[PDB]
This record gives sequence, C-alpha cells and structure tokens, in this order.
Amino acid sequence: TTKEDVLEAVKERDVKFIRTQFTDTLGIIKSWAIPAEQLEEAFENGVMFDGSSIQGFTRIEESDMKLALDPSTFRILPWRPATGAVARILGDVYLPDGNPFKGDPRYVLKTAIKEAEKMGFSMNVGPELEFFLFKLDANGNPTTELTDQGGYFDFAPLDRAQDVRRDIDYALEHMGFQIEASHHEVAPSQHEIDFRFGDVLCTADNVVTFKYVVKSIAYHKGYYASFMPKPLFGVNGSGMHSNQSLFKDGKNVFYDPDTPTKLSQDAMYYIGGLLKHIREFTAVTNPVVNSYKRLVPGYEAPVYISWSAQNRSSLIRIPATRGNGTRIELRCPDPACNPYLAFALMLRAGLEGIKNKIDPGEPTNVNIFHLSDKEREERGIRSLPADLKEAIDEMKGSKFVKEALGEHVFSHYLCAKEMEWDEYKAVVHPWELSRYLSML
Amino acid sequence: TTKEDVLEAVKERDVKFIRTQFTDTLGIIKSWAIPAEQLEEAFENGVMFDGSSIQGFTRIEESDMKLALDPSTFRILPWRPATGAVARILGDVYLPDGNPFKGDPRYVLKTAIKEAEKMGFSMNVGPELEFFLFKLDANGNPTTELTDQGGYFDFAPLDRAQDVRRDIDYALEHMGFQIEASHHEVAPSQHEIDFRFGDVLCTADNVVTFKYVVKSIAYHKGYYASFMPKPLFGVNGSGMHSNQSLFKDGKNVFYDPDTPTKLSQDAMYYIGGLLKHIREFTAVTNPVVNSYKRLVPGYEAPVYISWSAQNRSSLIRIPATRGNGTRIELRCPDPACNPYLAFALMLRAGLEGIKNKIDPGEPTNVNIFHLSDKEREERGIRSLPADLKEAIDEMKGSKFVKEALGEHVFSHYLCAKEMEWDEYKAVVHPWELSRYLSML
Amino acid sequence: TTKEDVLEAVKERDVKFIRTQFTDTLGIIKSWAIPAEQLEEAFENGVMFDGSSIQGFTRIEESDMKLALDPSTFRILPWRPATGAVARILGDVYLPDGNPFKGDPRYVLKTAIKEAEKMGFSMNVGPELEFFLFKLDANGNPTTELTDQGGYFDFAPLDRAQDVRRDIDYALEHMGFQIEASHHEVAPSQHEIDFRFGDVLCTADNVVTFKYVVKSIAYHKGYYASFMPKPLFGVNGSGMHSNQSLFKDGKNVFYDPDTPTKLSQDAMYYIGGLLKHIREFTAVTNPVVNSYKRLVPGYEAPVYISWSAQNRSSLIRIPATRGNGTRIELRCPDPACNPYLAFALMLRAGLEGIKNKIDPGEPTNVNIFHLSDKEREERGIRSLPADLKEAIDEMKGSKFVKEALGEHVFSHYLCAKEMEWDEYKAVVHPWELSRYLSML
Ligand SMILES: Nc1ncnc2c1ncn2[C@@H]1O[C@H](COP(=O)(O)OP(=O)(O)O)[C@@H](O)[C@H]1O
Ligand SMILES: Nc1ncnc2c1ncn2[C@@H]1O[C@H](COP(=O)(O)OP(=O)(O)O)[C@@H](O)[C@H]1O
Ligand SMILES: Nc1ncnc2c1ncn2[C@@H]1O[C@H](COP(=O)(O)OP(=O)(O)O)[C@@H](O)[C@H]1O
Ligand SMILES: C[S@](=O)(CC[C@H](N)C(=O)O)=NP(=O)(O)O
Ligand SMILES: C[S@](=O)(CC[C@H](N)C(=O)O)=NP(=O)(O)O
Ligand SMILES: C[S@](=O)(CC[C@H](N)C(=O)O)=NP(=O)(O)O
Ligand SMILES: [Mg+2]
Ligand SMILES: [Mg+2]
Ligand SMILES: [Mg+2]
Ligand SMILES: [Mg+2]
Ligand SMILES: [Mg+2]
Ligand SMILES: [Mg+2]
Ligand SMILES: [Mg+2]
Ligand SMILES: [Mg+2]
Ligand SMILES: [Mg+2]
Repeated sequence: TTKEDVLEAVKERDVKFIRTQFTDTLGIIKSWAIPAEQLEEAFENGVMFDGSSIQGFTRIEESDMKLALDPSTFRILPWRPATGAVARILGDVYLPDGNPFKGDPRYVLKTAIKEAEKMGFSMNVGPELEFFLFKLDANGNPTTELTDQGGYFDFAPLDRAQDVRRDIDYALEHMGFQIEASHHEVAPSQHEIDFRFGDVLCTADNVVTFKYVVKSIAYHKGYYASFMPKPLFGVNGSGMHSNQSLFKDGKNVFYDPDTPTKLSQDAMYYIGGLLKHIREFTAVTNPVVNSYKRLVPGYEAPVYISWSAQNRSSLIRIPATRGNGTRIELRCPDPACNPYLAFALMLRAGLEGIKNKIDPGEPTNVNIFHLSDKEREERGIRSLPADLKEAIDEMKGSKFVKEALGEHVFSHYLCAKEMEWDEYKAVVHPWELSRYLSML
Repeated sequence: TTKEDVLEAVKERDVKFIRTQFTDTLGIIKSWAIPAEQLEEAFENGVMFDGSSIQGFTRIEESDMKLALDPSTFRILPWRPATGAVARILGDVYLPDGNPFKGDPRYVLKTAIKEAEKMGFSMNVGPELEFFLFKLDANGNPTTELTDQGGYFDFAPLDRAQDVRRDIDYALEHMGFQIEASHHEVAPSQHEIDFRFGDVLCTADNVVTFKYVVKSIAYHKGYYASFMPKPLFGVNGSGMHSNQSLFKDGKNVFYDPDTPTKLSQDAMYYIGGLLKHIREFTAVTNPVVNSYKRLVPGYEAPVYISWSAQNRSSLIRIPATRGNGTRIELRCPDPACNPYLAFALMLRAGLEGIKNKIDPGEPTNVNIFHLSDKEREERGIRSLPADLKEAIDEMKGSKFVKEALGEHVFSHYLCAKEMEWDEYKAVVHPWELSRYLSML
Repeated sequence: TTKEDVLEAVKERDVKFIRTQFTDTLGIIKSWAIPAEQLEEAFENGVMFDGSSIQGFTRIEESDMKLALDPSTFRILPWRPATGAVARILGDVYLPDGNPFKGDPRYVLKTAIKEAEKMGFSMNVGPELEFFLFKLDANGNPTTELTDQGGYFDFAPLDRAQDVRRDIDYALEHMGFQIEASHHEVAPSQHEIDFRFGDVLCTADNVVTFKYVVKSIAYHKGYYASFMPKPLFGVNGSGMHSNQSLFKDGKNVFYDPDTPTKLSQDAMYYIGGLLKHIREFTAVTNPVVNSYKRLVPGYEAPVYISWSAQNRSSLIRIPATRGNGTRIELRCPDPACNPYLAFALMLRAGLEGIKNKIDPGEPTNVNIFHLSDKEREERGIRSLPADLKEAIDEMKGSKFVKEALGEHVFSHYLCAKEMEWDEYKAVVHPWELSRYLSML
C-alpha cells in the first residue's frame, strides 16, 4: 500500500475523516482527525502538533513536531458511521527541521529491526492480550464492578460477554486481524483474544490497535474494557504474553527436528540472552505500580527467572507446538506497557544471546511457586524486581537498555516512572487505617 | 457426520464461529470460540488449551493440552444470531504429544462402552433431568425467587413458564433432540422436559447440551434455570432419573414376554449388580453437599437401597412400560452430576451384575418411607450415604470405582470432594444462630 | 516500694482489682484482672497465662507461661471508680519451670541496662509522644475524622482538646508522671504531652502507660487517641522522639562546659555509634508499614542519616539546652514501636559507639530536605530505609541487632514483620484504580 492506494481507498470507500495517530513514550495512543481533503497535502507535508503536551517527547521552547504518515497502516474504523467513513493512519514522528525523532518509541523498534536484519533475522512476535470487562455507571465512566463471575472457558450464562466478544472479533477482522481463539479467562469477567502473529512492527501496531478497538467496542455496548494488570486482588491478573520466534529464509529458526525438544541452538541462545537482561528492562515490560501487584505467586504470573517447557509457573515458557509454531513465550509483559519499546528490548536481548552463545541453565521443569527459598537459591533461581522502584534501579544502571532505547527515551522514561513512584510511596492507603488505626 | 460434512454445513449454513467444548471432571462445560476459517486447522492439529486451569485435569508444569474435534457432535446453536451463525463441536482431550488423556470423563465413558461391546451389549439410557425456574435480580444474577407457585401438571396461570418451556423444546429440537413430553413438576417453579433415549455417549452429550441450552434460553427470556438438586427446603428436589436398558441385535434385552413381570434374567442380574455397587459411587451420582438434602424421605427421592415395579419411593423403579420401552429407572442421581462418569459407573455395575449372576432380593413393593427402622432392618433394607462425607468414604475404599474411573479421575475426584466437604463442615449457618444464641 | 507496701496501699486505698499487665513482642499491652484477695499469693506464685495467644512468645505445645509481679510498678488507675479502686502491676514474664524468659522485651531492656552498668553509665530517656484525636462513630469505633483544624500552638476554638489534654495531664500526674508541657502539634488535631525523663526502665514503662492512659481518657470523653505514625497524608505524622543522655554519679556525662558546642567526647562517640547502627534496627524504631509513610521529606520527620544542633530536619538533633538537659534527640522512632526493644537497641548502639571511639563526621547544620541528590552524595549522607522491607533486610543481616535482641526476639520479630509486609505487598489500593483503570 502506497500513498496513491490510500487516496483510491478514501475515494472508493467514501472516507471523510482520517485519524492520524502515534504512540507516546508510555504506550498511550494519541490521535487527531483531519478531513480527507487534506490527506493529499499531509502526505507531502506531514501534520504538525505540539510535542510539549505529549509525555516524554519534547520541551515547550522547542515544541513543534511533525508527523509523517505511513500509508501501509491505513485502516478503516468499522464502529464509526459508514456514510462519513472514518479511517486511521499511523505515522512516524519527525522534528520540524526534517530529521526523524529519536524519541519515537516506534523508531526504537525500527532500530532494533535494523540489527535483526544485520544478523539476517526477523522477529515474528504475536501477543496474547487479556482484559477485564467491567460495568459503567450513570455518568458512563469506568468502574470495577464485575460483568460476570465466570471462570476459565466458562459458557453462558456464567460468561456474559459473548455478544460483546463477537463484535470485537468482527472489528478486528475488519481491521486486518487474523483471530485464532476467543474465550473467558481465569479471573471473573476477564477475557482474552488471540490473533495471528506477524512482523514486530505490524504486531506492535496491532497491539495498540487491539487495545483501543476493544475499548471502543466495549464502550458502545455499556461496558468498559480495562487492560490494567491487577485491577482486583485475589484473582488472576491480565498479562501480555509475548510469544516470539525468529524467522530466516521464511523458516522458523527456533525449530530443529533432529535435536531433542525440537529446539534449535539459536533458540537456546535467544533464551539465554533473554534471561540475562530481563531484570534490566522489567521496568519497561511492567511499567506501572499495579503491574507489580500482578507478579505474585499463585496466579500463573511469573515471580522468578527460569524457563521450562509447558510450565505456566515459569518465566520463559516453551509451548508444546513445534514446527512453524515453535516460539518462546515471555509471560511478564503487561498490557499496560509500550509494545514498541518492549518488543525492541526483547529483540535485542535475544540477539545478545546469539552473538555471545549465552547458554541458559537446565530448565526448571517443576512448579516454582511450590519451592522453599532455600530450594530456589540452591538451584540458582533469582526473583524478578519486587516493585517498580527496584525495577527502576535495575534499569538505570543498565548500559544495554540505554543503548537500546537511546538517551532521550531512557532519560524521559526514567523521569516519568520515578515521579510515579514518588507519588505512590507517600500515599496512605485504607489498608493501613484498617490495620493500624484501631491497634495503635 | 464426518470432517467434510462439517465444512459443507459450515459453508452452506454460513457459520462464522465454532464453539469448541469439553466437560471437566466435575461435569462443568468448558467452551471457547474459534473462527470458521480456523476449523480446517483445528481438524488436522487440534486446539490447544490450559489444563492447569481446569478442575482435576492437569498440573501447571505440564499444563498444555490438545483437544481433537468430533465431527459427529456438530450442532448449530439456534439462540445465537443466524447471520454470524454459531456452531458447537465437542472434542476429546489429548495430551499434547499424542495420547488420549485418561483424565477425560468422555474417555472413561468410552472405556465402559468398550467392555459393554466386549459382552455384546450397548447401553441405551435416556434421562429425565428436572430444573427450577427462578427470577433474576436487577443486575441479572441468579436468585432463588419463585416464578410461579404451581404444582404437578398444573395449567396456567398457575404454570407461568409455558413460553419458556415451549422455546426450550424448540431449541432442543433444532439441536437434534427428540422431545417426548414437557410439564410442570411437583415443586413450585419446577419443570421437566423428556427426550428420547439413545446411545450412552450421545445421551451424555445430550445431557450436557440440554443443561446449557436450557440455562441460556432461560437467561435470554428473563429467568434463571437451576439444576441444583435441593434449592428450596420443604419442597421436592430435582433429580436425574437414569432409565437404563441394554440392547443386543437391536432388541431390548431386558424384555422377556414369557417370564412373569416381562423382565428377562439379564435385567434381573443388572438390577442386582447396580444395587450391590451404588453405595460405592453415590459420591459420583450425588456429588455435591446440597445433593444429600434431596435424599430425604417424603419427596419421591430415594433414601434406601431397593427395587420395585412402579414404586416411586424406591431406589430402582421399573416403569410399567414393556416391550421396547422396558427399562430400569435409577432415581438417585442429580442433574448436578457428571453424566460421563455416572453413566459409565452404572453401566459397569450392571455388567458386573450380569457376569456373576447377582440375583437381587425380593422387590420391596411398599412405601419404604412409611416403614419403621426395625421393619427396614429386619427386611434387610440398607440406606444410602447420609451425607457427602459418607459417600466419599464409601467411594475411596472401593476397588470397583477405582477400576472404572482410573487413578487420575479417582484421585482428582476424591481430592475435589474432600476439599469441598472440609469447607462446609466448618461453616456456622444461620440455622444454628436461630436455634441457639438465645437458648444458650 | 515492696510487696508489703503494695499490700498496705491495697488495704488503705480500697483496691479490689489489680490489672496484671505485660507488653508483648510487638509493643502491645496485654493485661488481665485479678481480685485483691489473690494478690498476696500471686506475689509468691506468679500469675499463669497462655503464651501461644501472645504475639511472638511461645508455641502451643509449650504454652503455659508464668508472670512474676514487680511491686515497684504498682499504680492506681484514676479513671476507674474509686469505690472498687483498680490498680495495675507490670510483671516480668518467666517460664513455668522458673527462669527469666528471654523473649520478654523487658528482659531485653534489662540486659541492655546491665550492659550499661558495667561501663559505669545509666541511661536517661525522655520520650516525645505525639498522638491524634479523632472522632468516634455511632458504634464507638475509631475513625479518622478530625476533631479540629488547628495547627502548632493554636489556642481555642482552633484547638478543641482543652478538656481532653487537661484530663490526660491530670490522669498522668495521678499515675506518677511529671508533666512538662501539653500543646497542640503541627498536624490538625495532633497533640503532644511531654513528661520528665527518668531511668530507661521507668520511662519504657511510662511509654506504654502513657499510650493506654491517653487512649482510655480520650475514649471516655468520646474521642479516639491514635498513635499511628501517619494516619493522614500531606500532613505531619506522629513521632516518638527519644531524648537520651548518660548519667555517671548523678551528673550528665554528655555535658562539658569547656569545649565547643559544650558537648563531651562521650556524647560525640554515642552519636557516632547511634549513626553507625541506626540503619540496622530501623525495623524496630519504625516497625509498621505506615511508619515509613511518615519518613518523607518536608514534615520534620528524618529521611537521612545526619546529626546537627537545633536542626529539626536532622536524624539526631541536639537541642539548645545544656547542663542538666544536654541530650541527643533521636527523631527516627514513632509511637508504634516497642519502647523496651527500641531503647535497648539505642543504648547498645551508643555504648558500642563509646567503646570504639566512633567519631561521627562534621554535623550537617543545614536543611537536608533542600539538598539535591548530588549534594547529599557528595557530603556522604545516607538515607534511611525507604520501606519496611528494606529495614527488614538491613536488620536480618545484622549481628549487632541479633546480639542485642537475642535469638528468640530476633527471629519472632522478623517473622511477624515479614508476614506483615507480604500481606501488604499484594494489596490493590484505590490509588491504583484512580490512577489507572482509565489510562489503561
Ligand atoms: N512461531 C510463532 N512465533 C510467534 N508467535 C506465535 C507462533 N506461533 C503461534 N504464535 C502466537 O502465540 C499465541 C498463543 O496464544 P494462545 O495459544 O491463545 O495462548 P497460549 O499459547 O499461552 O496457550 C498466538 O497469539 C499466536 O499468534
Ligand atoms: N428402553 C428404554 N431404555 C432407556 N430409556 C428409556 C427406554 N424407554 C423409554 N426411556 C426413557 O425413559 C424416560 C421416561 O421419562 P418420563 O416417562 O417422562 O418419566 P417417568 O418415566 O419417570 O414417568 C424418557 O426420557 C425415555 O426416553
Ligand atoms: N538530660 C536529659 N536527658 C534525657 N532527656 C531529657 C533531658 N532533659 C530533658 N529531656 C527530655 O526531653 C524532652 C523534650 O521535649 P520537648 O520540650 O518537646 O523538646 P523538643 O521540643 O525539642 O522536642 C522532654 O520530655 C524531657 O523529659
Ligand atoms: C490461564 S493463563 O494461563 C492466565 C495468565 C495470567 N492472566 C497472567 O499471565 O497474568 N495464561 P495463558 O493465556 O497463556 O494460557
Ligand atoms: C413425581 S417425580 O415422578 C419425582 C421427582 C423428584 N423431584 C425427584 O427428586 O426424584 N419424577 P417422574 O414423574 O419423572 O418419575
Ligand atoms: C513540631 S515537631 O517539630 C513534630 C515533628 C513530627 N511530628 C515528627 O517528628 O514526626 N518536633 P518537636 O515535637 O520535637 O518540637
Ligand atoms: Mg491464550
Ligand atoms: Mg491468557
Ligand atoms: Mg500464554
Ligand atoms: Mg418424567
Ligand atoms: Mg420428574
Ligand atoms: Mg421418573
Ligand atoms: Mg515537643
Ligand atoms: Mg512534637
Ligand atoms: Mg523533639
């Protein structure tokens, strides 16, 4: 798809508004509309916006930013009226002088893809995204009231969101997605939708799309879709399971029928590199305070650093599917993260495993939550950052994460997350009053 | 049907989503949707799911499970829209490598069918599960409020669920059910729908279907369908009378016009066999704590172990119908049980009766509830397990049930029921506060 | 005062009930009443109780505990009726075989006092206890609603605890306290009563007596006295400043009339030891999760390890008073701490500072909250443990704190605090739903 095909699709399908979109450094999608009559000149001039009103983008005395449109991302939004049909287009962020903005999260992922190509590979991540369907209130703003008390794979009337989950599938299919499965998840009113994997760029655009498509579809039905990692205590949390495989010559490099476990050496080294660096960018994968209330044992979320086949208690699970389905599933990432930065760091953590032949230890093919602390330390197992501050500390000292993100993204990400933590740590919570007020 | 017929029916009838379904060990239906485009892939590769999130199924270190589809069990759900028509397919659970997971209740029932064939028989059970129709609250959750005060065979306006029952029959007919009759039952808001008998596999699939079809239609019509055996006190409860029969060369083996009572010797031995073993697997037919509030005298629910013709106070009634309709009605089970396990155990017990020529005693052709304890003890009549713990104890000590179920199903059924009961024996109920708390 | 004097006072002042009391490991006062008629024999037989129902005392297999009475602690409670006058007696916890149970906080403080005696010193401590006065709801339960909006030294009607503080001072004077000054504190509805210092044992007893006297007096007037460090956010917290000096031959050892700053060398060494060991037992001085929400900058609660004269932003302030009155004010602790453990650890740290001439650096006669991180790092200033887990970690690796507390107190304190933190670390607070749940 070129700029000329987008204009033809705008005329043929009667598009009136194009929503130019980009993602800010914290993974939030920023969008604004232009008339179709402007598209042409936009394509040769770029749209202009204010970078000082975007998180971690640019300062107020140098605030003008340009957005250059990517014609390949032209999609048509199906939940908006077909008369004045509304399309969307994602773009890259440029400085007004003309150079690409190094602070663009979508540029970091492109830079990582460059190194992947230099080594002759291409990441083919495809994520599992889970969300919660809560009820709205009179005004129409989010709540945490459950829409049902169902469980895993539960049928109606325990599962009350199947009519609201057909339309998500339909919208995704109209937006170029390839749905694979759709089901209720372990937590009450928690659902998960899986779509086919693809290139890292397309998959990250799909992640941000999927998120806002799901939220918009839920809103127009009376509910609210929340991709918050741990909205409820004592039940499962939402994860963003990142299954990834390297592809060379259009073949799965991670597959090897001759070796035991049908896992090639490049997959072993990729795992080794992924484990050597996960501690450093857990801040990126789990970027909010809530994402660390999900990393507690007993809810199928990782707490320690390990890897084993078929083990949904471990960090790097290897599903049983071999052949063109041989991938590694990283289970830490949360749907609240920035997919561009997260995928970039995953990509070049594996590429540090291949260039340095980083052998991981023996797999821990056992439940790790049912181990003593002595058992865990004797086996060499280490734990993930306990809270967001510990992850921030592990991230600041990193040279790998700074080299991957770059100075601007590194510094601005850290500055936002430190402010978040400083706001969090001073707060007095109702738990503290209900625990200490009467006893002291 | 076959694979190709399913695809032809998906194209011809315009099916968009296929709901792949199975049954967990405790009898709950677990389903999830895949696009029709995925169907051809799911027939050659199976659909993978998490076994660790299914009750009594598999552990979290080897949690991957495959599910292979059964083309014959392909139906089209009528209460879902006809534009994006939704079908369902039941499957058999497999270990991810190649094996037919033995913890699957469907596999247990198939194993019992194998022994039936080895003896040259085929069970033809047809059940008559009852249910209650309660009202939903403002949110739409189940309540125990009555939808009518009617009784047995009551007409309107005492019977207020004629439209609900008519639409349930309509949907069941579209799902391939041969409806026999439909009526109000003794308890208020309690209804019963009867469909033709068939092969035990088909009728177990039909039991699970019937249940979720009824529940979904009731939900969409405003009410809640409850298969709880004893939802209300003082009124009779819901049971799943299993009318069992053996067929050889397409002829009812239990029929014998020359013998008195028109019951063959094989029927006699089957009665003796499943009378000697019921105490052992009452924890399967009656699997929940509420299941034994139903087994109290005075409500046409069995309390003792006996058989007699047309006696609705006895454990094994023999209806008056002879000829092709000659069967034996085991009245103990609830609709809360797992039909795959329950029918398997009944079939195995009957076949064990036939092998060892187990003659039952004389038929107790009296109201057993009216007999005294001395009368029952002198007549040799035994009682069923009084509560869930007694049934668990009678079941774990048995070798017949362990052989029939297998180690995995046996142990994971015990464990589940023991944890269920241990959570119930420690509860302080408002009955104890209404009785005590003022006298003490 | 001895047993004979206690009996004489019981007869003379018409006492019927004696509240035998002791402090548990976590600082909570546990008491029970015995009739005066039993006193005469309790003195020679102790009073037996159940140690398994006391936090960190003993196990259920060996739960029988004895408590011996201390006649010197006999006080008469003035807020209870004078007809059947009620007295109190603090006890020492023994073991039924007969030995000074080492898990007793009183025993730990007594061991620290013995350690001091060998060096010729006697520790004098004057606590600085602040509290909040909140309203009680309809049922008489604690709330967090303010009883006034006054500030520091505010007069009525801005200060609305005139009568409450007047009667608290009266009760404390009746219980042998020498009241120094009562005033309104910085936070709204925060109050401070100061009493004269004394021997560390006597003032450790006074600390628990003060808290329960204040709580009872406030309760009888319709309020709730809260000794919670940080019950409200954005407002000063309650701290228990430990003013401490060393006396040798009835003279203040910390005073030196001919020396700059008029502080003796022993005072300098005591400061050095306190500073060098503070990080290790911050889990004792600040033992609850809420005590580290008080240790935030901008509220006159210390955040960093420093010392300077008249600096209320410093960890160790040295007030301007000299002569009899020269002390060091450790501002770290909060009222929620166990005074017996806290004073014991401070005394041991100071004595360890004196034994090895631990010179502290130059004082930081500067506001430290206003310094940058770079400035603090350049000056070598270390920060206090950021949260309860950090303090727990710093305490576990300590050999000094284990030496002072002992194996039993050490281990049981660690266990209680780790359980507390693990309960707190997994909670989802409303702050997380107000911040996220719309952003995500
Ligand atoms: N070779 C591959 N490389 C990367 N991702 C893949 C590959 N094969 C499958 N996937 C993706 O893995 C995801 C697995 O999702 P799903 O099977 O629903 O959950 P789980 O695998 O945790 O049971 C799918 O979204 C799919 O697109
Ligand atoms: N030969 C047979 N074998 C097994 N089941 C049968 C046979 N004949 C009839 N049935 C079943 O017995 C059930 C009888 O139900 P119904 O007559 O409504 O209640 P009841 O028999 O208790 O009065 C029907 O569902 C029918 O399918
Ligand atoms: N020599 C001393 N040793 C120990 N404590 C002392 C000494 N002199 C006074 N104190 C105590 O110091 C405390 C000072 O309280 P306060 O007047 O509020 O001081 P500040 O306002 O500086 O905190 C009093 O409780 C008093 O008993
Ligand atoms: C059953 S679950 O196993 C739930 C995982 C949980 N929500 C989490 O990873 O945080 N994971 P998956 O969808 O990969 O099967
Ligand atoms: C009158 S009843 O006859 C008794 C049903 C009752 N609810 C029971 O628990 O078995 N059932 P049916 O007529 O189907 O034999
Ligand atoms: C005005 S205050 O300065 C109170 C400080 C605060 N309550 C705290 O130490 O946490 N200090 P002090 O009581 O010693 O005079
Ligand atoms: Mg999934
Ligand atoms: Mg999932
Ligand atoms: Mg997964
Ligand atoms: Mg019937
Ligand atoms: Mg019936
Ligand atoms: Mg019947
Ligand atoms: Mg003061
Ligand atoms: Mg003060
Ligand atoms: Mg002070």
